[PDB]
Amino acid sequence: LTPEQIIAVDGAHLWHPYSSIGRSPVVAVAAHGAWLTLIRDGQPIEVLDAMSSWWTAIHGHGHPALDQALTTQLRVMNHVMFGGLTHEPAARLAKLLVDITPAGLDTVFFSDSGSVSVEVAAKMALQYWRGRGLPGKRRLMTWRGGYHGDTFLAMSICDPHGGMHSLWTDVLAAQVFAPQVPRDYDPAYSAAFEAQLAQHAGELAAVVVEPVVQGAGGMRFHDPRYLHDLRDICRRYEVLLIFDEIATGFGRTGALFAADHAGVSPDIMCVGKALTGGYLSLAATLCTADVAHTISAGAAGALMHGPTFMANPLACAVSVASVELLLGQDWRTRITELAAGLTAGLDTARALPAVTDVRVCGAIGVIECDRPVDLAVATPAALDRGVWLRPFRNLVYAMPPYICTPAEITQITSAMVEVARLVGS
Amino acid sequence: GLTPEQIIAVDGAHLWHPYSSIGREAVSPVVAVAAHGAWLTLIRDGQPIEVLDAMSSWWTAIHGHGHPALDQALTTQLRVMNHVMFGGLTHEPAARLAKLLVDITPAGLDTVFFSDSGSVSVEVAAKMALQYWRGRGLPGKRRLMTWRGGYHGDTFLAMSICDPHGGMHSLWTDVLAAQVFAPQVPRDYDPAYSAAFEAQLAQHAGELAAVVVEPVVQGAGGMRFHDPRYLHDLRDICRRYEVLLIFDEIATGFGRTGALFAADHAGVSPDIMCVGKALTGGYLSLAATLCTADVAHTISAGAAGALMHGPTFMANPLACAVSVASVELLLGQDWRTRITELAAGLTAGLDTARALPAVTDVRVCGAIGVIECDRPVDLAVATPAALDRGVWLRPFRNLVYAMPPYICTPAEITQITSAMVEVARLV
Ligand SMILES: *Cc1c(COP(=O)(O)O)cnc(C)c1O
Ligand SMILES: *Cc1c(COP(=O)(O)O)cnc(C)c1O
Ligand SMILES: NCc1nc2ccccc2s1
Repeated sequence: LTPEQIIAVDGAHLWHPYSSIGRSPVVAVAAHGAWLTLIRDGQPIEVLDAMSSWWTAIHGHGHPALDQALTTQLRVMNHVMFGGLTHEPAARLAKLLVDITPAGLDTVFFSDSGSVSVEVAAKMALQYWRGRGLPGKRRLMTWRGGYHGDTFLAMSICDPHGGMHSLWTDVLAAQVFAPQVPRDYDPAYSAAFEAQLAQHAGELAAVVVEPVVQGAGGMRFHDPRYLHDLRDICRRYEVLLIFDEIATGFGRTGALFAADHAGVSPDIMCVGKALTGGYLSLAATLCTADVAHTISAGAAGALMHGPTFMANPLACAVSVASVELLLGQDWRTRITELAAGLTAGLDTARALPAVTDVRVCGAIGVIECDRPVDLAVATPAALDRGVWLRPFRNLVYAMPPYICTPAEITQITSAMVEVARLVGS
Repeated sequence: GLTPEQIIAVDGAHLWHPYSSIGREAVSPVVAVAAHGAWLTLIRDGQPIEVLDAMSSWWTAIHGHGHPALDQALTTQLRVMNHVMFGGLTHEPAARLAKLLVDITPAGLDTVFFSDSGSVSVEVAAKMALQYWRGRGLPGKRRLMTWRGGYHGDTFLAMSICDPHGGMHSLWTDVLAAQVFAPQVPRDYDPAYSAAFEAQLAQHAGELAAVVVEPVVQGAGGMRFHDPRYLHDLRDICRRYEVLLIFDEIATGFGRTGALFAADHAGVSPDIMCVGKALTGGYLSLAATLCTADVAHTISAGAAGALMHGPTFMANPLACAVSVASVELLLGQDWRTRITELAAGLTAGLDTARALPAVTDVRVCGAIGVIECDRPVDLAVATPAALDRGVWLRPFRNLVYAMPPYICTPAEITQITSAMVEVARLV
């Protein structure tokens, strides 16, 4: 198919994310390193993938180590059913994940998507308390501003009013919501969180939050000390603590996992997105040995979940390579350099008339605007400057590949600033 | 690098397996070290042995493992574009696959929403159904109806329409959505069943967004078959009472039942359809939800607006590329004759099990063969028996069954069925 034919087929037959049908996408034809080749007005152009393809492509596209890991595994074994069989890619990846995640997370359940890994975490929490003979502990608690995926359970802990799933609240499980967690640390907030949790403790299976950075809900940051408070509160009231690190994992916030900013270990943890270096869909839910054993010794005797492509050897093999590539370099210095480049590059946006905030956390850079960003203006403005940016809500933001040179980061931040300037034009 | 012993050690300490425990699995998993064609290489007592993948790795591996055409499609795409976000961008693999799927699926399904697994595609189908009726100003139409014996995945909405026994709905009391269940659809066609289904649906019609069923073959819920004519009845009932019809063809798709899609046995088109498992030829996780023009434009014209779903790895170029190759490989051969031959081989091979003491039924539909026994099948006994005969079988409950790769030779089908018959004999 030509780009023209792709556009025609796409218009007729393809549903895009968070969209309606019939009420235009840009053709992508190649991706290498930090760069995409897109078709604009019939001609190929090279643009920086400032979004890392929705936060996945941390080593960029077509990395030789990841490519070879995939082709090596493809030669041996593409996939076998994980029911009754095991294999080396799953074992290598599970061993890696247990060793690099917060202390105490000793078991690994692979699934094929982030939303599913969140449902698995919830199922773990619910089955845990059923195993303890306390089936009334079945509700979830979170704070506002959150996002945890698009399946119906995950939707139930999305922000009820400003969240993308707000229109569904009347058919979702009704969960417990604390107010928006502030950026700066305020002990009054933690005290109020505890007071609210206290009156629901007997019906709460778990607290579920995104640690440090809330992503799709508004790119909001909060002080890591809140996580210390959450761990304490959950410990004292016997509520499981679940961290959704599907966006924050694998170095993105400047720590390997955002939980590490607070030295906190949850009872259950979800990871995904950057897990495979953006090659293939894979996610994982980890839990402590205590949780696993309590589920396993329960009247159920088994965690009742088992995706068809569970622990897919191809996805596991590229994930192993991606994690090893990350760990085998000085990733912390790399991220610190990125963060410094984002900070320096976005500083001039603070003075722009339409800009209300500029904030950076590791390899996350955000310009918050005073109005929703119009993609019809933003997209060509960024493409004109050789950068693929995808704003949402009132945010112009970047989550660049870790392989971006300082010059490339400067190019990215320059485009972001010019998009923000156009917002107030 | 890891030896098989080190793999077992890591696995026992750190890996969850499907529907299992940590620490008290009666049987340790077996180490798989290679797969090629219809054959797996497994480690038995330290020795690598080649055994037939009689299960097609849970319905997925219809062209066998490491098929050259599929390997090639994957590596070709890998060299140009591994993955880009589907938010704001599109690409040739997505377009090629979408075009293929709309052309070969039942008439009227012309829009495709890609996702990353079967369970998610079922959730997307339910969301479509619910949002559809919201778009018609009937938000009370929010429940689902199905018949017993079904399986539709493991996420919480998918669980709510799984058979209340199979999905152990006593453990999840009040947790799951309360859906409407009709009785187990029988194997043989009985118009009384359909009339009863209709009467039950009628009393719930103002509450119901959709009927969701597996057409012709109910897989994980019990490998049960039913007459295609029931689907004709469902289509009619749904039309007259204004309830959408959703077919979950995640297990039945791409030729498995002897038709390209099981719906084709009845010549009916659902409003929404889910596909998966064999979509990628068993290389990578991919699924899709298709709907009619009416469904898509009613959702899109609703005040609610956009369908708020968007998997991060939606329409992944690698998975789409291999799927295109898998579908073209299927369509480029006389697949109908291939399946008919497989069915003949299964029927011939399983015939002798019918007289076995423990066996209550033997049934075959396309490339699916089932021996139903009168008691649960012991894995600790059945697995070495099968392996001794060069076959990887995975019984569940009282069922010894197989869904072999379409590339299996007559000799391989003879080997598989003989292994099944022997497992039944040992029961
Ligand atoms: C296997 C299956 C599913 C779920 O697919 P996963 O990829 O395991 O989530 C759903 N419906 C049917 C009919 C299936 O056979
Ligand atoms: C991306 C993401 C998920 C899962 O989304 P998918 O669309 O299923 O990949 C869940 N939680 C958070 C915090 C995420 O960023
Ligand atoms: N479901 C995966 C994602 N969903 C979103 C939503 C808004 C911004 C980024 C993302 S990534």
